[PDB]
Amino acid sequence: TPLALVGAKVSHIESLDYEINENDLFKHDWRSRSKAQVFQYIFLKWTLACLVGLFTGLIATLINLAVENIAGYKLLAVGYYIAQDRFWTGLMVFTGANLGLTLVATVLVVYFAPTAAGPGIPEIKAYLNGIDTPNMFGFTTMMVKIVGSIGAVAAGLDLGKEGPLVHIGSCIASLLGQGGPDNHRIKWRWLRYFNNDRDRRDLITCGSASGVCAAFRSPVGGVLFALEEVATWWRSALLWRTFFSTAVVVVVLRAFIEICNSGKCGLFGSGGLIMFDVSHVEVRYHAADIIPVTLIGVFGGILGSLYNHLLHKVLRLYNLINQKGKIHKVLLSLGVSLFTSVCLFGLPFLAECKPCKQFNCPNGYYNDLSTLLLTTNDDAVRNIFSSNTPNEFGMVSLWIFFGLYCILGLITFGIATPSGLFLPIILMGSAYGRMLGTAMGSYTNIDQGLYAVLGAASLMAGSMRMTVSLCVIFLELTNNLLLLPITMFVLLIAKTVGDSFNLSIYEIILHLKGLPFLEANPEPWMRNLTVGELNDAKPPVVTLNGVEKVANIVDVLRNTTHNAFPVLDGGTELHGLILRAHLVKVLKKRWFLNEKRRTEEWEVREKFTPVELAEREDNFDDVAITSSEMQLYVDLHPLTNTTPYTVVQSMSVAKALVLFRSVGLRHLLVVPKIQASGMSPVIGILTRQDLRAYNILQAFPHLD
Amino acid sequence: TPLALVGAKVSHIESLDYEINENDLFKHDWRSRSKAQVFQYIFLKWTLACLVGLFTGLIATLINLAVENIAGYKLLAVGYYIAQDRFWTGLMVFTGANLGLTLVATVLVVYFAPTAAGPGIPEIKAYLNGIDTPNMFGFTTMMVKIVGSIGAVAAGLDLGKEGPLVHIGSCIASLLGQGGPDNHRIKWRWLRYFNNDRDRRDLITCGSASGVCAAFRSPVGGVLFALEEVATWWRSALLWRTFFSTAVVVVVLRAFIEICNSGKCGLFGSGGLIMFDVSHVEVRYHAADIIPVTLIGVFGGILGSLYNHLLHKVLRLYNLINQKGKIHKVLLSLGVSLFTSVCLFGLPFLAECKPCKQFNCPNGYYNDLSTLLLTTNDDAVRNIFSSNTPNEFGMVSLWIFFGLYCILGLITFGIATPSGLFLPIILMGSAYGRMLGTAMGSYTNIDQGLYAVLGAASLMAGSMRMTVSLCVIFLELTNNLLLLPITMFVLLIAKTVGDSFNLSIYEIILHLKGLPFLEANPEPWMRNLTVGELNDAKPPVVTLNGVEKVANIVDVLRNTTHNAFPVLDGGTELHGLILRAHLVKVLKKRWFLNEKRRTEEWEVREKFTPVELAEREDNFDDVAITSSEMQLYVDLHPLTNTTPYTVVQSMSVAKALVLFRSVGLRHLLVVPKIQASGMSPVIGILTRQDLRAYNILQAFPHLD
Ligand SMILES: CCCCCCCC(=O)OC[C@H](COP(=O)(O)O[C@@H]1[C@H](O)[C@H](O)[C@@H](OP(=O)(O)O)[C@H](OP(=O)(O)O)[C@H]1O)OC(=O)CCCCCCC
Ligand SMILES: CCCCCCCC(=O)OC[C@H](COP(=O)(O)O[C@@H]1[C@H](O)[C@H](O)[C@@H](OP(=O)(O)O)[C@H](OP(=O)(O)O)[C@H]1O)OC(=O)CCCCCCC
Ligand SMILES: Nc1ncnc2c1ncn2[C@@H]1O[C@H](COP(=O)(O)OP(=O)(O)OP(=O)(O)O)[C@@H](O)[C@H]1O
Ligand SMILES: Nc1ncnc2c1ncn2[C@@H]1O[C@H](COP(=O)(O)OP(=O)(O)OP(=O)(O)O)[C@@H](O)[C@H]1O
Ligand SMILES: [Cl-]
Ligand SMILES: [Cl-]
Ligand SMILES: [Cl-]
Ligand SMILES: [Cl-]
Ligand SMILES: [Cl-]
Ligand SMILES: [Cl-]
Ligand SMILES: [Mg+2]
Ligand SMILES: [Mg+2]
Repeated sequence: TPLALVGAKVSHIESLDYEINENDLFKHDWRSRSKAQVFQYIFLKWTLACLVGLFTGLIATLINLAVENIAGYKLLAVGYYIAQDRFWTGLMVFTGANLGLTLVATVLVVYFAPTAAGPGIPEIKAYLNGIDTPNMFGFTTMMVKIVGSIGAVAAGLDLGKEGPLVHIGSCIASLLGQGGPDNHRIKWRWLRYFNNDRDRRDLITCGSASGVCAAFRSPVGGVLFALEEVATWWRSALLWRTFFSTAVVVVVLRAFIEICNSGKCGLFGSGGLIMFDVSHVEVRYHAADIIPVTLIGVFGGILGSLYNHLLHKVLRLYNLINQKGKIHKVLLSLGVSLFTSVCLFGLPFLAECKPCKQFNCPNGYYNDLSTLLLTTNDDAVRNIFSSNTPNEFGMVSLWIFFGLYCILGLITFGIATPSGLFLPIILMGSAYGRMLGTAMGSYTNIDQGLYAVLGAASLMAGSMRMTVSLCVIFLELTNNLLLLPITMFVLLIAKTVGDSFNLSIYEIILHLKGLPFLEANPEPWMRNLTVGELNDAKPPVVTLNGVEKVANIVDVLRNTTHNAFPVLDGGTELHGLILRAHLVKVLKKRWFLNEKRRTEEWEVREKFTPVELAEREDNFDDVAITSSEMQLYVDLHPLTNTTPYTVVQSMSVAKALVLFRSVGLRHLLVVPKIQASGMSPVIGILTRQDLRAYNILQAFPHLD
Repeated sequence: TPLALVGAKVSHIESLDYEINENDLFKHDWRSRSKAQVFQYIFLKWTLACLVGLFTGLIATLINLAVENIAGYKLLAVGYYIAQDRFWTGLMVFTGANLGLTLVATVLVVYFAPTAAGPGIPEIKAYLNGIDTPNMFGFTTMMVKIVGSIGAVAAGLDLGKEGPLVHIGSCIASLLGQGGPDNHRIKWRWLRYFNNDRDRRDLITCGSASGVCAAFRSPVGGVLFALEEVATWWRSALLWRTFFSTAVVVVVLRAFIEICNSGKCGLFGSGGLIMFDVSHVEVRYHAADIIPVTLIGVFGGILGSLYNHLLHKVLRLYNLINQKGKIHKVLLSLGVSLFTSVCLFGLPFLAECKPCKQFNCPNGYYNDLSTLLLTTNDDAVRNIFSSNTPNEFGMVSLWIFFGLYCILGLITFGIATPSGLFLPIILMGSAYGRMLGTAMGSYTNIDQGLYAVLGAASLMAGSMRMTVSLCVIFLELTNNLLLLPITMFVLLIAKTVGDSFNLSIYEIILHLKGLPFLEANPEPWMRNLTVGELNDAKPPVVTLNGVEKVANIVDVLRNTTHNAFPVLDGGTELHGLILRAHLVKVLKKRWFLNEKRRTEEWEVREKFTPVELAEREDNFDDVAITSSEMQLYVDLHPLTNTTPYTVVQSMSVAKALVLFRSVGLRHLLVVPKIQASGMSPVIGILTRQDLRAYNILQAFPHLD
């Protein structure tokens, strides 16, 4: 089924073309170019990687600067009325401003760019696997994701800018490889080297890693994020261009931190999670700390699996509300923001007052819950992470904080709004961490702010099951490399306890959206099934001849939806594989022949250049062919990929899947091993759909 | 040619078996085991990864503790005679002790374990590529590498323990997967899961990464070292076991630093390069520092390429001296240690005395050259790296230090001794760094110890061309994550200038040794040559039948050196591929048949278990078959790999090499695309030798 979910939009799903056509007409290998053209490609490779890091760091500062200025002046308006002891007018100002900011973010998503809803990371993970996710990296998708995240984080919703920044950096990288938006591209001739799926995969890998770095000021952990979780294929040359892009981001981030520390960015200059200045120094290896630190890792895998189980149920319910229309998506976002505003305002009435933010109880008494609930989310993280504050938060007020963001983490992820998953899990993980550090009390020497850092890392390993990128991200946030063995100890337990119950949250969202992700290892029942038994449960192969009539090319373009056709002669010779995108091009160019001649090498080079062969902005329904041209002939030999990858009929599905994913294929031919004369030289085409364990188990149900 | 160099030993070279036989008789997939046996394999996977990190960290402390105790008391004996103003007796004590320590290290190498010479990193890089390097991970190779490194670093030679520790950790991992030495293995039944080349590749990857971590106390940079440089194949599950092993190493290293800081390890307790306690704090971005920092990167690529050019010439000369016999290897090591001792002692006589180590000039005057030359190498690094010492070393004495270790770096690498390449390059790189920082003088605010750190990183990127692992190694040495953009700036220039002249030093050593390393990308002339043209320049394929006579099996075992044979019938059916190691097993078991029957499924399971099918300690010359058994029959069907990877005759050599390296193959069948009856179903076998650009360019010379 070529139908899946992209963002919040049901769409048509194809695959990407990573395979190289080795004909010199196409010029797919950059090593076959001139010596001057290689230096142009190398210089533009490293200029694009610098501009990706420069623009991701510049946009992340502007999102950081606008959110705390909108939410900073919004709390002054609510603070203006609570000083006059008017709590009922301060509630409506707080709820009304949060409803208007959520309305701006959610109307831009549903009515202008529905793929800008969510974090966008499970669709970049699908795109770098080879799945052509449409409307993902446009210019209007990026602008809605930027403005819809400023309106959502400043509205006090339980979400972060951490997730959307990974998609913004991937959108910047895709727009720089084309020369701008899709109908406003500059036609600079040097940009023709990047009009292929092999180079767009390299660009979006640097762009998604710059967004992880812009979210956490972590230039090493951003490269380890894309290497471990997001990207499928990797080499050491891509590893060094990616690491260059993330170091430009921390140059831009640290240069604008020095400016916004000198008070010239306003009175709300000093930003959020990247402005984290608490290093936990001289952690003391006391032997009685084995019991609480192991319980941090055990509770992170238990709560991380329970959060994955309940979010999988909430997102199934939200898919029913989303299919009721576009006005039902807007009411779901405003209903969450209404419930969030009355719970972030009404719940500090139930807290206790500790003796000397003053809220609802007179002077000499400050509210420990209004410190966390009535602030921004990135400032509430730094209060729980704070060191040398041994009993700043009571045990009762931390249970209310933990129980609220357990509820707000479930209902905010999935609304038609640019959402995130890092900051809801950090807020939920730091709450039970400092609860377990306060409950130990005097029987431990680990700081209670360090228990909150270890708790936020454990809930993220229990939910997302990434571990080596999470270690370096939490080491570059705290700026303490001596915290590695105690951080890696709780990521070990939380991933182990978490993997024993269910899958990661990114495998669940990829399964809910129906995106055909190809996993690295085959199932053990795939080794007992062969490729030739898989071709008997599917219709026969639609092939073309080497010199083909125009009416046969038009017939396979109207009556089928396949994108590759084997090229035969009709003993008979298998020439290779021609794509659908090249069959439309010869019908649009009208490179037609009178007789059944096979042309020469100079005939195709007058009609086609390597630039127009790489373009994909063609459509078959605009091509009008009369019956005078339906009897002519097209020579398909200069446009056929004459070296496709093949398997034999007795090859297993397990080893064909390993070949399909290691090389990065879209189509895999099946040739006969029977070796007889008068045989068809191709008996199957395998695609991504045929080699998925979800689809094989429905046409062969007796294998599980 | 199956002849190459392994360490300092000419040896026979085969490849490793990574491909899975999907017959259930072999049990190669661990997912097809019982649920109890999977938990035994998972527990023993993570126990072995903990024991690799525990034993690599324990051995690295003992090498650190023994070297500075031997060299510490040796300098007290030389210091005893220079206080009596007897410099001629202090010279003979210094030269005599250094000659005796070099003699112990070099006799153990030439006469007991000749593969323990050098760093061992270019042979682990070859082993993880699929090349079966013999005598590399034995128990007596590890013990010679441990003792031969204590005797060599304490003898004042220009080499480090950094390189040999990568080979020691790989030897620990290989011995733990077998249960001890090769003739002293414990027969614990749970260790049968690790008797394959897929699991030895995972073990040695963690062991080589623990050795990089034990050398630099860098648990992140050790994982990035194996990922970028050493290992060929990588997945995210191996990435998390490797990162667990390196964090056990820094637990053991930091626990024995706290003990050897309290004076209980002796008066020479505080060790070397892992005892580096100079963080360079508040680096100030002054705009006049663009000119000296760019010159640090430009000189690192120029001197790094010139060092690669001259070491390639010195190692060619040393191969002529090594082939003159075993006593010529011992004299080359003693001649280098004689030249090193008289230059580390005689050269501080030429230096100037700066006013108040006192050497050769009276009180009120200390020698700035005796501080660097007459100490250990790891203590001379910390003096140049030292901060807030603005003019401790004169310009004249630093030219003598730089010019000496340019000479000593060339002649010490290659002697029959466990050598290294990190510490000669760090000493050479920190010398010109502090020369360029002293020459700027007052016109810069970057510390001159930070110029030495940036110079040592630039010469290592100009020579070894690794960049992302070198960044994190130098960030975890200095313990300063804010030094990333200025460190990555000079690694960018030095790798760029270095790559414009020649190759890295590990590609040169791999080429000098003749090891058949398979590179990731094919050459552009490989796309114009097909696989079927490659099979016409080689002898025809030696095949066997499915039920084969014993005399035919003995004939291909005596008259050929091939390790796989296609299994046919003789229209005719291609069954698959049988290995040479399984043909020796049925001749040793004498599973012989009277008639030409094909056996059943229960007949082979009485003769062979999955444990004895995985063992490789068999030899054909001990197998004695009389002429009464030469007319019998062997059923080769239950031992044949029935799903091998195949290509067609019209596939190019470029795309066959990509399939060969992505999957990890040893043999690749070539099937006909001609599709005729009465044809042989196999027309070629491709191996690692056939797909090498060095070998294709000699049988097809008109392609370059
Ligand atoms: C301060 C800014 C510093 C940035 C500049 C830093 C530029 C820099 O660091 O790269 C150096 C450049 C290599 O560029 P780059 O690493 O991107 O190119 C890779 C390199 O060519 C590998 O050798 C290839 O692998 P292989 O051999 O086929 O196996 C790999 O092919 P593939 O794996 O992708 O298929 C290539 O991608 O080499 C030069 O000397 C060009 C001098 C012109 C440089 C002009 C740069 C403007
Ligand atoms: C403090 C010490 C902490 C160390 C313990 C930390 C142990 C730990 O962290 O791993 C958890 C373990 C996974 O073990 P591990 O990651 O090594 O195994 C990989 C995992 O199974 C992947 O799912 C596989 O990929 P895929 O699915 O096929 O695609 C991969 O196969 P392959 O790619 O290799 O072919 C496997 O290698 O999962 C459990 O719940 C077992 C509970 C028993 C654990 C008992 C451990 C003693
Ligand atoms: N040329 C062809 N002739 C016959 N069947 C085909 C052909 N190409 C693909 N198929 C089969 O049709 C089914 C649907 O595939 P689809 O038409 O989506 O191919 P595709 O669009 O080329 O593949 P993808 O969607 O991965 O790009 C698949 O199971 C595939 O095996
Ligand atoms: N069964 C076979 N029949 C004929 N030729 C073969 C066979 N196997 C390998 N060859 C060819 O013989 C040449 C030498 O190969 P060699 O005998 O070293 O194979 P091998 O030992 O199996 O391979 P490797 O050394 O990579 O393990 C190679 O070019 C290869 O293509
Ligand atoms: Cl998403
Ligand atoms: Cl987020
Ligand atoms: Cl996410
Ligand atoms: Cl070596
Ligand atoms: Cl070394
Ligand atoms: Cl080395
Ligand atoms: Mg399709
Ligand atoms: Mg061989």
